[PDB]
Amino acid sequence: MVLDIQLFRDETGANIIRESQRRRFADPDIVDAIIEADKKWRRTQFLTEASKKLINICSKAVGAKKKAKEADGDTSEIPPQVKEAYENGTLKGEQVEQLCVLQLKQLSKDLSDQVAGLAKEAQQLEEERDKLMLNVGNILHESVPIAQDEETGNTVVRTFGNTTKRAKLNHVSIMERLGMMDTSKAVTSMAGGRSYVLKGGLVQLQVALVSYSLDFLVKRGYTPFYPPFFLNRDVMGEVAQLSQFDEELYQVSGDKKYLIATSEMPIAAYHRGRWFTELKEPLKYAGMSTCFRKEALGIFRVHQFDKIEQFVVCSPRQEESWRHLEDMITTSEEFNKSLGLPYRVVNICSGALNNAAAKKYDLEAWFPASGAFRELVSCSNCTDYQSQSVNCRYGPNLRGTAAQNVKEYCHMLNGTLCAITRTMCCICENYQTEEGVVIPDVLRPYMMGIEMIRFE
Amino acid sequence: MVLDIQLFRDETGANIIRESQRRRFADPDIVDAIIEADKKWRRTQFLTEASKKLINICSKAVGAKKKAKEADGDTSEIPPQVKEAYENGTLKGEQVEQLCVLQLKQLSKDLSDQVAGLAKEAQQLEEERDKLMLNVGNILHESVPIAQDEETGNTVVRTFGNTTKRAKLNHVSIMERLGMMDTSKAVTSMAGGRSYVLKGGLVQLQVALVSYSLDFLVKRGYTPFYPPFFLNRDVMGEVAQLSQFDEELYQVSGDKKYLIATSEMPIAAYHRGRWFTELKEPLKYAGMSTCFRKEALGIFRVHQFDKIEQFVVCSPRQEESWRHLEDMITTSEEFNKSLGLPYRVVNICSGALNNAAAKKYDLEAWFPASGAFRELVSCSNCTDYQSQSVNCRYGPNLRGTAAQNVKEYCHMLNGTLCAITRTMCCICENYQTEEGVVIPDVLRPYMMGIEMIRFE
Ligand SMILES: N[C@@H](CO)C(=O)NS(=O)(=O)OC[C@H]1O[C@@H](n2ccc(=O)[nH]c2=O)[C@H](O)[C@@H]1O
Ligand SMILES: N[C@@H](CO)C(=O)NS(=O)(=O)OC[C@H]1O[C@@H](n2ccc(=O)[nH]c2=O)[C@H](O)[C@@H]1O
Ligand code: NA
Ligand code: NA
Ligand code: NA
Ligand code: NA
Ligand code: NA
Ligand code: NA
Repeated sequence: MVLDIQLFRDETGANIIRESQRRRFADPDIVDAIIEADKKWRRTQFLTEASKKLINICSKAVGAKKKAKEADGDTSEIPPQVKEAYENGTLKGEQVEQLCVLQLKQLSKDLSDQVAGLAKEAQQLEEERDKLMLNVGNILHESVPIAQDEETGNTVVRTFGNTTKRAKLNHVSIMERLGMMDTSKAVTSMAGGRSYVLKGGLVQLQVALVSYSLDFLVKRGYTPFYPPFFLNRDVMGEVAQLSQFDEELYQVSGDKKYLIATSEMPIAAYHRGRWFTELKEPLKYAGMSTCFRKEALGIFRVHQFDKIEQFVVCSPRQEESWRHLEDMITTSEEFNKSLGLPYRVVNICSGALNNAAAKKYDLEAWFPASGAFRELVSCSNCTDYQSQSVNCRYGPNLRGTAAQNVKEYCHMLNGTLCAITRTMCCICENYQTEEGVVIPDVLRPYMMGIEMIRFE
Repeated sequence: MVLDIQLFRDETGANIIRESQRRRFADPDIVDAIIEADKKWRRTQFLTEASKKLINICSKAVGAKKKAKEADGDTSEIPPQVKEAYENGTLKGEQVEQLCVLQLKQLSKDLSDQVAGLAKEAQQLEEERDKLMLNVGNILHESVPIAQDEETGNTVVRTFGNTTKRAKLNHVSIMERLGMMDTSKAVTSMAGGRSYVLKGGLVQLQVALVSYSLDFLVKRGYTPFYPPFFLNRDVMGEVAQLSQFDEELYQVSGDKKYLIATSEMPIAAYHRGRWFTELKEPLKYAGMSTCFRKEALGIFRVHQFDKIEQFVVCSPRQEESWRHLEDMITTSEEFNKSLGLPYRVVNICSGALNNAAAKKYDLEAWFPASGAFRELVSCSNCTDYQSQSVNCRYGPNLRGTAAQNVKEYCHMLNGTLCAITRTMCCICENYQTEEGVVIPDVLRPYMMGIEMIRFE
């Protein structure tokens, strides 16, 4: 599954999607292409269901005739009118019951052949529909700025700290002068481009950030979550876009798997096929993992890095996920304030939002030596978009419930707490002195009380 | 290069290798096969050097003749005695100068062809020699127990704590009752077999162990080392046996790379092509990485796990590596004594040692509910075996040093400090109560002062 079809089949729902597509500067016609694919698919299902019923009628009629010792019949030849009728889904059981045993057996095989053919048609139509659904964005929140370009379109909502201060050395220069980061040929000749070795104080800092970040979420009611770093192709497909396979994900062999780009992928996949009847309290996870990105100076943008993630699974009702989004961006803000890092928070414009996000806040920290705001955090409300793909249902789940006009799904949200390597770059720029890098106060107990890491 | 040929060319050295092969239940005839392949290889090189000098004689003679405006000559035909002479490495420079310009040009091409043919023979002999060298074990330490079967052949060196202690639930049962470990279909259907999810308190313990282990080694003079988790095929080949590519290493694609099975792999590979004139102080690295093993209940043996590694690069002189091996197993012992885990230390028998190890100590912790000693640590002295493969030289170069006749290489050792998931399994068995798992005292400051993680 990619998206639930229910909204597309409703006139009001289809218009809500079309409007969201226009507001995202995306194609509204994708909604119409999905409805048409679904109409063709529903036709194969109608015929399959009708023909499965007629196969059971054939079997029961043969059984009745064999019991009554009725002669098997003159021929197995099916009347062309009968063939035309089951191909059009109009063949009545009363007409099937007029056939002899020989014809009922032939018809049962003919109907089974039709079902096999229709299943192949339905598979091709599901593939077409699913490909179209991948280009459908989540329904935008009403507060999303309407713009195509990030540069002009994003809205700065909040700022913190001294965002105009300048510093001498950038993170690359500082990490070089510490003697604690090696990105030379000694590393790239063994591990490929953009690979690195961290040593000494920088490793102590990395661990101090992992542990401080995890404790920071534990204190706020998140459950630590350590995932597998591998996902199979099928499962990865449910939590990643097609474009992520070609540009971002490494393939692992030795049954093909993919390395995770963030703990958001295995945490969302962990809820696949789940059904929470009620979520009086939301599910809050503190994901901890290495992240691997194909990405198709220094350690600002690398293939391998640690990240502490906020992940929330909540009720889809009473706009609760919107309250969680505000709490999650606030947590990322509080975290950066605790490190004494200046920043701004931006509300991402409609044209720049990834398909799963109904709204996204980025926290961009100030890099005083680089002289720029740089993204450290992304916090998104994915509402029920990922839940439809992984099939994570919500609501009453009782015996006797029929094909419900409205299937409810959980809401899911994800947000960076700390992308470790990039935070270390930001810390190095903001805490540099002539002697080295001052360790932010809150991190000192997490790294043996060390107050500064010195230039070599 | 697999091994340096120098020890095989020495009669005493070759006898030392043959004896070590017999004492390891390996083939001593491999030594004689290598000597023979090297004898044929030296013949190709003698002939290559002779013909290279002869090519220069051709170039100089053609040069001198054209400067003296001498005519080309009557023929390009090479006298049969000239061809026989260069094919046997007996062609004299005086016999070459007697040839005309046309013959000298023909001879230079013929000698170039012979050099190309000799290079193909030399490469095939290098491949044979290297394939044989792969079945040559490191020279055994004289204290290694002589036996084939690890089950009965290892020698118990030391024991600590109550190694007969019994406990109620095993690590799998404990981790399940905690509600903090998931190895069910919810994980295996998304990440493959032997994959897992850790939650809550067990993640806090996982981080507490990583941080305590790193500080433990920092306090003992080790430099933290965070590596790339990928290595290219060429480089991985220098730090892994061919059996490891088949049975242990995952392949990564997106040049083809391999996931590291241990930080020992990238740390050793980091010293490739290096040369240390002296190591008055050794190089000590505290490796920190996730480890990935194909392995072709619970989290005792899984594909993905964290490990803190001890890695030492030292002088090959005065058996200094042997003092380091003692310090390294003592460091692992002191670590498990600080955690209060009972164990035994074993000296691994000759037949069970991997080819790189001259000697190996395993620390096998006592699992009181499982009722067994289980390997938590391996400490190996690889002497110069890995340094020959990665070309990590030591001391003076041969040329211009009358007293230097041997190519010296650094000594390398590696030893587990803490294999995090297996240590958590051990702590769970040893620290269980009716209410949960008591946190070892040393780890409490590393996990928010938590005294116990409670059953669900
Ligand atoms: N699961 C969600 C929320 O964390 C997610 O992954 N969003 S993200 O923006 O793709 O990634 C989350 C964060 O990861 C960091 N990052 C990215 C690439 C890189 O090379 N190094 C980094 O440090 C960036 O700071 C970014 O804001
Ligand atoms: N570099 C050296 C020394 O650390 C090395 O890797 N040796 S080892 O024995 O292969 O591995 C080192 C240690 O890794 C652990 N391990 C292994 C496999 C697994 O599935 N889970 C584990 O926890 C075992 O306890 C073992 O003693
Ligand atoms: Na810069
Ligand atoms: Na982002
Ligand atoms: Na005892
Ligand atoms: Na057991
Ligand atoms: Na071992
Ligand atoms: Na010499």
